Amino acid sequence: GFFVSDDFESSSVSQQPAGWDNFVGWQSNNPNNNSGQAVYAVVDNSRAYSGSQSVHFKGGAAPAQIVKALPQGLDRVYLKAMVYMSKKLGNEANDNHEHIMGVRANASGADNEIRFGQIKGHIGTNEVPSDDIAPPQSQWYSGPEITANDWHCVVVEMLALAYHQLNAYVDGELLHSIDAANDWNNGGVNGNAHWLDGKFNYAFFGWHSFSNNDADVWMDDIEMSDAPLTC
Amino acid sequence: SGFFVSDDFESSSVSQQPAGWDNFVGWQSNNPNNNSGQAVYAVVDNSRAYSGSQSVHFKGGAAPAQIVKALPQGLDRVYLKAMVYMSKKLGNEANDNHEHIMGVRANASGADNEIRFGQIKGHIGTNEVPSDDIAPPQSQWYSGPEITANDWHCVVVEMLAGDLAYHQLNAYVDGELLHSIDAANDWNNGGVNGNAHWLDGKFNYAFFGWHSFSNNDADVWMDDIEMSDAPLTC
Amino acid sequence: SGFFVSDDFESSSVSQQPAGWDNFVGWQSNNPNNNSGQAVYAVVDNSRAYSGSQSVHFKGGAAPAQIVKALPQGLDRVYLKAMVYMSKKLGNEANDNHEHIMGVRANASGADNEIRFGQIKGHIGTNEVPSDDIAPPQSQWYSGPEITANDWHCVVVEMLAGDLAYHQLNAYVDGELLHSIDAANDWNNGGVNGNAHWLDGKFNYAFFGWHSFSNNDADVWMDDIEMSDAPLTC
Ligand SMILES: [Ca+2]
Ligand SMILES: [Ca+2]
Ligand SMILES: [Ca+2]
Repeated sequence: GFFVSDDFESSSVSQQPAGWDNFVGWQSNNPNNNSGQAVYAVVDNSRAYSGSQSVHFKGGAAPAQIVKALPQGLDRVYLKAMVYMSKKLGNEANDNHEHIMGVRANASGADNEIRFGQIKGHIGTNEVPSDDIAPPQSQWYSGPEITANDWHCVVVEMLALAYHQLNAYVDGELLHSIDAANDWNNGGVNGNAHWLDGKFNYAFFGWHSFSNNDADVWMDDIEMSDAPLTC
Repeated sequence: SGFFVSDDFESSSVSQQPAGWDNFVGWQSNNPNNNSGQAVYAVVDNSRAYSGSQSVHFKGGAAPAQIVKALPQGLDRVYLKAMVYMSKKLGNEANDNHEHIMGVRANASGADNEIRFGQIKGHIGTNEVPSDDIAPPQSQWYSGPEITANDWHCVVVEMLAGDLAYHQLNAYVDGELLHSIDAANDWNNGGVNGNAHWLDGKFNYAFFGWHSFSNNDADVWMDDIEMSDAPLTC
Repeated sequence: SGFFVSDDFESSSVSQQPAGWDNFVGWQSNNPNNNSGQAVYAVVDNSRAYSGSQSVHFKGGAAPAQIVKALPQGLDRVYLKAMVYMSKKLGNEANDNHEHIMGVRANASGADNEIRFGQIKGHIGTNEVPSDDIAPPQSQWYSGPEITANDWHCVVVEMLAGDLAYHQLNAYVDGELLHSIDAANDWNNGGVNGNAHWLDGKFNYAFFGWHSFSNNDADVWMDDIEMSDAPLTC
């Protein structure tokens, strides 16, 4: 059923992209989301993958994200974006966690969500409110890199099944998967095998760091769907 | 049940209609003039192949070029599989009407009662006649994944009737699910006129080749064609 | 008094045959040439795992890639368990002859005296050799449940001999019973040439890996393998 795409060609430069809500500076639908602020998510022609327009996120400790509501009753979600980042993800000393993409239950907070990006310097996933992280600690501060300053196609597949799954592809290669309790470091989201329940109300993209890293991220050619996407 | 048939085209004599198949060529069932001296045709070729030295080559367009085989009676499902090499892409194409490489029909005599898999409106997808419904819906037209031109692709179409409340179609290309039907709202124009059991009566013939309703001429080669009432995979 | 062994493959060196296992690779018992440079092999791998960092990877096909462990003498019953990740499915598939992931054999030297669990004629099931009986019966071929490809599945096979009038096999995947033998008529040809005690002599070795008699090459990973004369858990 469900499909949405956005190449950002329809939006006006310097504005919040048409059709999207925001999570900017810790506020849902921050009235003050513009490029004159220090944190923002706006259409740019500064750079793009398709056409002349992409979205530009400037954020850090404070999140800069666009948000879209998802229809009720989804059994799976695929999120796909072309992504260009001022810093790399993965194989990174002294990272706590940082994320570019995810799904959340309630628009008003960042406290109940699945966050895809890196955890402990490996590509991976943080679930809140449990604050579990995957993969487990044997793998931290290593593994594959999403390089800075090049366009990457990122696909996250989330399937909700006896154990809910997540798979994250970059440039076609599978860099991260969750398929059992033991893929979480701290036991598996406090014992919940159906850990994506309640999570599929919103999809979000942009940048949020809990490692105090300020970043510019551009994204383009976003898709979400309840059927497989690929690059 | 247990139905399975395979053809690698290795046994057939070059430049002839593959042995064992009927045709639908130039709008005629078992056209008697199916060779390379016509404008549309379906013949064994040794110039390109996936398996061995031989494939079937289809040249057609607005006029269909197709090989056809009857099915057993009483099938609850059909799987069709082919290695496919196309002179033009399917999918993500401006201003397409619809074009198909593969499908099933009720009556060999015409092309007016069938399920056609290929693209509709420039998205990989499915056309049912005579309702003329198409899927997916308009919000996805002229976009989505491609079956690229000028490369070998494994194509699998799965059509499930049986005891399903809603009949299903799934099309895999090179392992990846590119197109699915599982509810009335997968159709653009309602839902094959309200028929949840939309594959009923359709499983009499299976056909392969090329037929465009966008007036696009094409060369398709196919090889390692398979048909079955149990799953096929690449 | 009982018997329990498990292997999570965490102790073993990557690219080596797992520590403490024998092999049956390329139709040779304890093939000295078992590494990732050969076309067929069974080795510890770190690119994929269920538990920890390590699992065992089999690459094989027509030629078997298996790890083998002796079982103690005197057993009345055997449970095998593996976490299994396959590059192709088992069950519900057109045109299969038979393929197996798991089993027990009477002697290490050969593949000719054994119980083979996997699929038979495209249903999940069991082949006994040398009788070549297969279960379930023909009624059920090319259908039924699947072990899907490209996911981790817990496979438990229970084989009960002992004082049963008719020896039994039960195969669970992810908790669901997918295959059962408890009478002569569960076999297509009436039960291993009239032998009600068809596991007799079979419990000398357990093996795990891949072997196809349908000419399908595959990559399998397995992990958390257990054997026991008592029930096993997922
Ligand atoms: Ca764009
Ligand atoms: Ca051929
Ligand atoms: Ca392990």
